[PDB]
Amino acid sequence: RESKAKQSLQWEKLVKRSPALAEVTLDAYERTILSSIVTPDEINITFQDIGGLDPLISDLHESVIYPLMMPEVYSNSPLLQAPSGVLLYGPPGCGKTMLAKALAKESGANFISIRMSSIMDKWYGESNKIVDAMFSLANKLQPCIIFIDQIDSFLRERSSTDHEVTATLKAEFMTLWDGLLNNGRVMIIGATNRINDIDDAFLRRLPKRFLVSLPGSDQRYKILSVLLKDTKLDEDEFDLQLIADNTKGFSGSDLKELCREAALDAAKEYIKQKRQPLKTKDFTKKL
Amino acid sequence: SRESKAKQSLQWEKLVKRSPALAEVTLDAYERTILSSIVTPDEINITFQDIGGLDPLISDLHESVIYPLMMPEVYSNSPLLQAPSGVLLYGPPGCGKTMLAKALAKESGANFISIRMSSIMDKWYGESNKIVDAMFSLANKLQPCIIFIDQIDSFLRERSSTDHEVTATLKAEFMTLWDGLLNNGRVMIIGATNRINDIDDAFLRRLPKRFLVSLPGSDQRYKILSVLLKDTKLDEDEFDLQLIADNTKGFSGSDLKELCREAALDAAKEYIKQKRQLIRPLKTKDFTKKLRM
Amino acid sequence: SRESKAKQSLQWEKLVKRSPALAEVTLDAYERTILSSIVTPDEINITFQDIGGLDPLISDLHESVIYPLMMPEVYSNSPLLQAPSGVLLYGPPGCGKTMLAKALAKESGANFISIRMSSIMDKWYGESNKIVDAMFSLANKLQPCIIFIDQIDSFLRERSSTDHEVTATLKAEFMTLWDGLLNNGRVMIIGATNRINDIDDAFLRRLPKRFLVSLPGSDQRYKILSVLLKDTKLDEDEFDLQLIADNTKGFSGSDLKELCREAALDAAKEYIKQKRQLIKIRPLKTKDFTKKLRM
Amino acid sequence: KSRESKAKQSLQWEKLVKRSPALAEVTLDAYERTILSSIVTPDEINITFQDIGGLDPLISDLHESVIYPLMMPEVYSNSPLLQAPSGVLLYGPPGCGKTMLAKALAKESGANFISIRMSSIMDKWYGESNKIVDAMFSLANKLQPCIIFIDQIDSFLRERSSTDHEVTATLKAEFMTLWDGLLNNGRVMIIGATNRINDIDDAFLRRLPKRFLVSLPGSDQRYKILSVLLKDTKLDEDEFDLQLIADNTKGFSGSDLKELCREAALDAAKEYIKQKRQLIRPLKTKDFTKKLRM
Amino acid sequence: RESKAKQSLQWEKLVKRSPALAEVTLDAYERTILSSIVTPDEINITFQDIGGLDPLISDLHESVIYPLMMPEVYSNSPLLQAPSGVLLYGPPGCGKTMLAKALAKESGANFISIRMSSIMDKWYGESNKIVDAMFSLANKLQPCIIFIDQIDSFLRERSSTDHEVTATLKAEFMTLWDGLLNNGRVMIIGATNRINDIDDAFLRRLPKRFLVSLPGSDQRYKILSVLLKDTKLDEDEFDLQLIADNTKGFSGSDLKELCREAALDAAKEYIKQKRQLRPLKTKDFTKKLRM
Amino acid sequence: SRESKAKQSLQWEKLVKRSPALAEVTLDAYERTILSSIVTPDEINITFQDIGGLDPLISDLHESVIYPLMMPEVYSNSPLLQAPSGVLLYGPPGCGKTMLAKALAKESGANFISIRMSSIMDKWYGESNKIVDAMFSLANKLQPCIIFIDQIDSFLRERSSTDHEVTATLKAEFMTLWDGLLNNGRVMIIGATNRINDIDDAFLRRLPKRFLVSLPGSDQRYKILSVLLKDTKLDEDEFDLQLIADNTKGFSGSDLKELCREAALDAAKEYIKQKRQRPLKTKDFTKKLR
Amino acid sequence: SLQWEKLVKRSPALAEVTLDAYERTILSSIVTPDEINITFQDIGGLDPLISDLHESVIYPLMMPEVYSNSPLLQAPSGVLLYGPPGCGKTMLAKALAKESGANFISIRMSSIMDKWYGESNKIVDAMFSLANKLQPCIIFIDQIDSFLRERSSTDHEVTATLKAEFMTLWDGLLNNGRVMIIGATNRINDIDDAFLRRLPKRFLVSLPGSDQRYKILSVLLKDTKLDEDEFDLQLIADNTKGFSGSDLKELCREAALDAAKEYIKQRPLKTKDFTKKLR
Ligand SMILES: [Mg+2]
Ligand SMILES: [Mg+2]
Ligand SMILES: [Mg+2]
Ligand SMILES: [Mg+2]
Ligand SMILES: [Mg+2]
Ligand SMILES: [Mg+2]
Ligand SMILES: [Mg+2]
Repeated sequence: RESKAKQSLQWEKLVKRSPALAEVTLDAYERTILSSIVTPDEINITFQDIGGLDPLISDLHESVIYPLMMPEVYSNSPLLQAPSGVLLYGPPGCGKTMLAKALAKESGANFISIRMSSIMDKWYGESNKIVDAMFSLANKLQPCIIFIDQIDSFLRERSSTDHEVTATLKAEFMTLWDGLLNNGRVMIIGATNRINDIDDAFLRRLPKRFLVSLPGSDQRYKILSVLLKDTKLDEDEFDLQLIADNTKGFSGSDLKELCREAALDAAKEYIKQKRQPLKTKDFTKKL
Repeated sequence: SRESKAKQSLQWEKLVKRSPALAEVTLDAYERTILSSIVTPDEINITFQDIGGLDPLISDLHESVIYPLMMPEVYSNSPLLQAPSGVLLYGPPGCGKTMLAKALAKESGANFISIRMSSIMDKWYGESNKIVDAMFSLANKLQPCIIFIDQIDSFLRERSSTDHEVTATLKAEFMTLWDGLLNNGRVMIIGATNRINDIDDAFLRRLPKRFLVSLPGSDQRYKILSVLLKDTKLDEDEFDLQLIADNTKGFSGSDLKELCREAALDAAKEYIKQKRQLIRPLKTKDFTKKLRM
Repeated sequence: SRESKAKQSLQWEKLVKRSPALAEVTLDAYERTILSSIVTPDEINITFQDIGGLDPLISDLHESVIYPLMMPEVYSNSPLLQAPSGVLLYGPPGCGKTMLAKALAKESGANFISIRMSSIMDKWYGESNKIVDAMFSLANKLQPCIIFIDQIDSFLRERSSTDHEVTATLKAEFMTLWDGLLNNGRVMIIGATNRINDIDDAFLRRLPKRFLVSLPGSDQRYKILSVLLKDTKLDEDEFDLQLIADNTKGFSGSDLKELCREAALDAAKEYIKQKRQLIKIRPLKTKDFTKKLRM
Repeated sequence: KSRESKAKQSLQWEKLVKRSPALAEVTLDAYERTILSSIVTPDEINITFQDIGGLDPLISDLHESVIYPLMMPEVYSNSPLLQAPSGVLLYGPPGCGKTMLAKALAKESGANFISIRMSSIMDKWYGESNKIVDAMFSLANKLQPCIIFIDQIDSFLRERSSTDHEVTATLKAEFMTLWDGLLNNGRVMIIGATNRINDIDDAFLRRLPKRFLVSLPGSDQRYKILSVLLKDTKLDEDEFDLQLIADNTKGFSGSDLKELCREAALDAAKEYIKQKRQLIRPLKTKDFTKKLRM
Repeated sequence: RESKAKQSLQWEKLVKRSPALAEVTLDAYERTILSSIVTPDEINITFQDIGGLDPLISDLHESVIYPLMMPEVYSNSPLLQAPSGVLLYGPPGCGKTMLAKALAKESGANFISIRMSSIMDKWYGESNKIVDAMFSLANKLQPCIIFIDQIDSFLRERSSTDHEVTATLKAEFMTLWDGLLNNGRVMIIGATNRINDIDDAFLRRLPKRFLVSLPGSDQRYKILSVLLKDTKLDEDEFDLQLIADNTKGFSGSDLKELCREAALDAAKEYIKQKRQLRPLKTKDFTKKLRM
Repeated sequence: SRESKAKQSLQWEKLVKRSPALAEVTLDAYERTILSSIVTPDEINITFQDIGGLDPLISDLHESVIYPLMMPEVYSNSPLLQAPSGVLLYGPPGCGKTMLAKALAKESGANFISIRMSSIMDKWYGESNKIVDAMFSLANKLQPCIIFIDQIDSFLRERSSTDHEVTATLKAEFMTLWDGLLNNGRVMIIGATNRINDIDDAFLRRLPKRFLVSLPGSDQRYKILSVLLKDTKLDEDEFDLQLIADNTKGFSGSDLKELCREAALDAAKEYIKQKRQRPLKTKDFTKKLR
Repeated sequence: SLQWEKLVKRSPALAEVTLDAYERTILSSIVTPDEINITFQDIGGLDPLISDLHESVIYPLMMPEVYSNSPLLQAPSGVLLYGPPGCGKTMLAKALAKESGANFISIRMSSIMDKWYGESNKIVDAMFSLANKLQPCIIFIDQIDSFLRERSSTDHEVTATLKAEFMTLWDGLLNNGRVMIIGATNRINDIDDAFLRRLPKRFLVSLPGSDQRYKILSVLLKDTKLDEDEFDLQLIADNTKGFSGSDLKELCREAALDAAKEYIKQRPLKTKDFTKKLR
């Protein structure tokens, strides 16, 4: 019911986006899996809301963005195609999933960001049908990004102690990942917080690795700059550099709460007027 | 079962009565079974002023957590003033972390999902991930939703090689729905634990707001004993709450409740033996008799 | 299984026989599996009169555990006069913790779920958590209920990262259903253990009423010997229970029962020999008892 | 389970039904069926109570305190303290005859015998070993006069510790609960043999009240053991001096004398077997003495 | 794949050796035990390759091998049975595993040369099942010898500090070795240097014990003569008795390297020519000898 | 760790590159994790020509270790011409045992499994014994293999009743696979130690070929100083290496290496200071010599 | 996280290094210059020792471009700072950490020790691996006589195995590039001969001389309440014969405490204040 309504709405948006999908024909499993296709309308974060990752944004535009959306520009050599696998890994909360958000927002390709419940199925045999529907829809709807959120759980360190169904699913993912690279505008992307849990064969299956590490001092400065945008601050009583060097060892999400929570205290009296500027002291008193 | 589905229907009726805007919306089957974990304020008999010794923590849990989530109209002047994505009520066992959850469920006005690990785990293949997806989808549908997972350390434990495939899959699915693509609305994932160090680093990241509900001090023990001894016969002269609070060194709130229960039982055994064969002003001697100093 | 289903049906029939109000209440499958651990008073042959030495402990257990649980009308004048959320019977082995549990299952009118951990733990994923959830739900349905876990130190052991996923989530689910958001009405979890220090701190705080069933004293040993030697001829002038009471230093209650077992066996060494040749009990004197322990 | 295991279970159930006709209506679940492969029928054991020498006071005490109270409850049903013990521990130095007594108990006590081993109890699956122990106790209750035997019981019922595996600690607690908790077993006795009594946990030692110390043999006990081992053998009428060997084998266990008898008889048969290999004799004391150090 | 192939190959070899084994079936754990079966083809050492221990070889035949392998000859008297255990103890290098190789090859017994890696498993209760299947397979291959080299670590003295899996493993080994269920012609052979490290119950489970001690002068001469088989030696300069006398305290390993080091230089002028593209001597051997 | 698996993959690639016939051999998981400890050539920057003062020892090591193992076709004419089951390089520290091990790794051509103790160690029950078993099985598969144990006195320590259960089981498993029933191929276990007496007696007899890398003499110290001062511009007339060698009484090769490091530092200190703003002589060596 | 962030900040090339869990627990003990508040100028009376430590420790290690004329000019495998206790070894290590530019892993015996079997071996292996991944690294052991004790047959198997694998990784096959060991102890004879060989550069931080005591005092009470004319520091240094650096700190603290007695109640420091606190 609601899944069918979401599928129809997503298909209407894709028809409005890509005119080449008017003649595109779909079976039951593919129609089922467009509910995982996300569009840049619901995503509210573009590439400009990420701070401290500007060189990584530059390598992103060089590797994942431009070759996928401008293959004619990157066609001087046959090996200039977009990579089959991109791994946006790093310590948790450093902005990898926001990088995926910005990819969906800015890159013209679709973002088929499935969720593991959608692929996973209780009836034996049907789960492989969901995987091949994923790959076939990704090939047929040509400009797209297969985003596999949390690459660690699926394609984990394989062993005989795991389920037979999950081993067959991993084998099929490897199988259609082999044919994934020869297709032009198709691509699989994973983003995770730990790398040791990734399967070594599947690690080889992602021949492009990104380093979303903990922010540095300059990266902390940029993160605090873009996190406090479109908010009312103060000029002389407030400074960001001392704050950035004070919050050493903090991921951007830890600064997100630090930006958020400390801004309540400076606005508690401001809220108290409706409940019934940011000094440099409010963020620092939260440390 | 039939009784289960009756409980799901009754919870849906209470949710519709609470928010009339929740009508004319549909739920999946998995969302429907997830709805059986909804706890409504009539189920909880614990009030915020039934918690003693945590008044600064009660105030902080109001201003930094409940008010930004409940009324975004006044916090919409700055989009950075929103509610946290997660709240952790950690501390030693005995303090009022779960009672904080009880009062927060009763009188925040937010839809409360008291999920348990039994309702999340399913023996069948891939159902648990669909259950967690349904939980987050229902939290999105009931827009001011709070999802409480008591004893959060077991659910969001550190990922390891010994972890079951379904468990690691469940944890990754929880992370994916918790933050990132297809972001939730006014959805809060509140956890309580007595072992904070057992929580995974990514899951610890997803709980940025952390409330340390530590062991009570002497004044905190006095406040806890005062709120526990409410609605009982006190002594205007012989009772000395300050002496009991001083002598109850290293006593958690549950330890003081048992001391209050044991003292009041001995303070009424003259009455109880009289009624059973068919109260009394409580004293410091009754409390200190069961107290070992 | 057929035998398990028959046991569940018989136990449910006994429960509705004991409490006629539990007829409209229905149960799911997991609660039906939990029902096979219900202990009816007819399954227990041990009364509180069969426990000696622990008479102050028995009286304290009654007035602080059983009467608040079974008579809320008497104790409803104060909100503090309630049964404990948990009771722990800890002490050295053989002193009578399981004896107290049997007398509690027989004497007190509360329905007794003497759950064993084999029925709790399941090899399938998430079944054990559902089993514990059903255990607590059935204890809620049979409103005055006692959930008994003998040797509770293994179930409620100290949590660690070396714990299995199933047992960690099982312990957490037990904590949540014990003292979490929803409140159990008149459910009371009672544990008998020998290693109290093995129990987790949160599980220990969920067992606030702790009973130390320690090793018997000389007067306690005399009381236990008098209880054990009931329905026995004994003697009148030669026998001296007091002398055995002093000589049994460090003897637990089970040590005295075994001591009484072989003492009565040697008293019957002449009578059984006549009876075995076929296919009156000789009066028991403390010469038979003293010859057993080498003091 | 394995096909050979299922065949053994079916054969054991047929043997138990034939021995006790009242067990036909008794039904078992899967776990009790796996326990059924540990049943030791008297035909499996070829060792008699008269094949044990030097333990006649211990054998008599074992009979009148273990076997007759369990196997003859109508004789002892006159006093509540005349019952069989809930468990029996056969302890002592190795080789003195603990397993000999257990084999005699398996053959000619009359109780159904479950010589369970720890490999049949432990399972790599979660909650399976506890169900195995529960089924072991349930099956022992169904075969009402039953003896559950655990050889080398010190490893099974070891002293509990925080370093114990959760499966092992849970297993020990379940064994304790079924051994003596609520819903007491009718006529189930847990007989155990060990040579490390101090390794047994205090609660488990509590559940084994009838302890039999099968100690090292004395001179007369060594004489009796040597006479039993040298039975249906030629020996001698004038040369052999069994008392000299009994005195000279100071500190010898029953197993040490069996090997000494084995080595002495081999030397006595060295000439005869040499003839037989290509295609006995009266044993003398010099055959035992030449292998003996004094 | 390789492990299962080894199990299959050992099973075909055992069926070829004994045709009665074709109709029997094995559990999965017994099949895992099958990979440790040692056939006489693998062993390249016989009883004639061991010198100095001719009385020990004769005793190991008469009291151990023949009662196990010829029960018809020994069945008239019930005391003439094979030992439940055999311990080959002594200082290292004297020929314990030499005798074990000769037992694996010359004696007609199936040989389970089990090691510790194939017994201990990390999963709960597998190791006990591995031991149970080892004894079950030894019973199915009825005249079996289970050889545990360096048995002092396996059957170590039990302590309260022992691991729970290790303690239950040792108890299961004791039960299947000498418990209620008698083992039919199953024999446990252990070689060790530290006999006192073995538990007393395990030591009593090994009744027949052979002390493979340091060689005497005559024993050293015999070992040197066996080691120098298929070697030119000499005719006039060679004096084996002087070498045997001057190798005081030398074990069989110490002579084997002495024979090796004396042969390296003896053929060295032949090797030096061969690398680009002789009879031995007493002085040659005396060069490495320290009198 | 992904780096560890990549290191095993690189070691395997270099192994099949060195030996083309090493292609159809399949490895278990434990053999694959032992494969990370392979020390291929050109991972070692030290040859036999870089070791001074050990020419008789190097020649004896060659003729008794390398050629009987690497070239069995020459030695097949006599059964006593086999390689030793083990080799022990013992002596006081700093005399060049690990130098000889590095030269064995680089120059012999044998596959070199220089396992450390942490590779063998495992917290899980039974895995360490499986690690040793797979190490020996892999050395059998890489048929002319040399397993090197640096600081062998701790791995093969004297067995005792106070030894840990896992370590005692490990040492017994190592002893069984070293010399028990199933004979190894062209597998040699070379070990270096400072305390030979700390090695167990059976582990010592499993190392029959013992090489004593003792403290250098006068001529040995002269050769060590000459090979240490190679590609270094010494003084043409003021230098006297024999005087330095005689003055370095009781000096190991590492002790001479530090003295050479000390003497070359303050010699070029003027050059280095001028760099940030040399004819090395005997007086610089005797400045740090007493 | 803090230490890894500082190591990334000091050199961006360290971000590309992939690490393991044991390497992360080693990263739990890498000491960064922000925690150190004491410089090389704080050490007095050891100017030739400081210059020798510079020219033979830090310049050969941190700037091998100007030390690449010969391979003989490389940094030593280890340095042992040994002498009378309380003489300046700890500040020598701390100032080397501050003014070296090298990552100063200061790890103790307690942090190496692990509960499970063989995990300490992997801790030591990942310590040396982490020092190898970030090449200009210094591993600091404090009181190395406790850790690198002389090997004995009575040693526990865990600690003997740890010491032997430390010797293997320190100077063994696959030699460590740019990995440096700083040793501080007061009992040089308690260290094993092989470990002592692994620290071939030795510094005698002995009891200060008269001029050394004068320099230590002059650095110690710099910018203090020192007298304009009535302070005979030479006489004080002569009186404190055979006084450790830690004794001079106690001497200066004791004299300043009595000199600030009027200030506590509310440049008066003189020779007699120092004289009354010495014999
Ligand atoms: Mg994410
Ligand atoms: Mg009990
Ligand atoms: Mg709680
Ligand atoms: Mg026995
Ligand atoms: Mg070395
Ligand atoms: Mg051997
Ligand atoms: Mg220091």
